[PDB]
Amino acid sequence: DNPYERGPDPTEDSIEAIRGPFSVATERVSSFASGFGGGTIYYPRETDEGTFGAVAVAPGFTASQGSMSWYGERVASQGFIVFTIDTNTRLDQPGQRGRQLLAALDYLVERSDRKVRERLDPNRLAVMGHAMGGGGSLEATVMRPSLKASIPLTPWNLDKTWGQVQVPTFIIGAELDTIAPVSTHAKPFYESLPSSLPKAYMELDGATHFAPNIPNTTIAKYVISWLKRFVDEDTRYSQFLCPNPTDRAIEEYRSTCPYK
Ligand SMILES: [Ca+2]
Ligand SMILES: [Ca+2]
Ligand SMILES: [Ca+2]
Repeated sequence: DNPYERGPDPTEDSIEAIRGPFSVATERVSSFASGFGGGTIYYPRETDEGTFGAVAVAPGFTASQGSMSWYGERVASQGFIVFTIDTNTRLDQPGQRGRQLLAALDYLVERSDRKVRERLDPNRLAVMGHAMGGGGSLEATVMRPSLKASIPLTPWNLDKTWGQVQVPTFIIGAELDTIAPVSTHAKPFYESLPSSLPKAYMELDGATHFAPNIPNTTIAKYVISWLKRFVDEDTRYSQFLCPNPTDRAIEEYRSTCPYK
């Protein structure tokens, strides 16, 4: 058996749910934390199924953790520790955001409150972020190839080459994005990721740049599935990723299914 499986067997409704099987508590981390601007940790309360993997979540240029706060309970309740962080400054660039995502994960492993630490599997970590924070998700995987998953949301980065990434990466784009256009950011990132890498591109039909800051069942259900598959190695969730999703909200989905 897979020792990392958590919660009951999934359905399309269970990954679409506003609330998963686990109840959620929070721990606040002040900006005096080393290497990033603090944040909020969301974690599952029930301990009887074992420890959980974690994902650090970055906001974009000009923004703060509040723009990302809806991922907190919705994703943690599925069986994850979720760390929505603030950056050192609102003007930090993607490389900097990448370093701060890693500093946030290292805080979780090394210095977080006992309540979080006792629930955390330090071996199974992921990154996610919006816009320049999504560019930071990419940056982080080059900086630390041992990460289990990466989800750049409407990502922004001047660096278009990602041929060395080894971390399973799920890029979500917004069709009508004028700030980080899919034509000049999301799509060239996806095309540059190795063809041998477990990866997926999902473009949201008619969506604007700020769609990742607005609760979105299409985003949520496949974010949860991606994290389950790669942070937990949970092949119960392969069914939602392969074959490719056909939801009406999706303008395009491409992938490197199967994920062996
Ligand atoms: Ca700090
Ligand atoms: Ca590069
Ligand atoms: Ca369209």
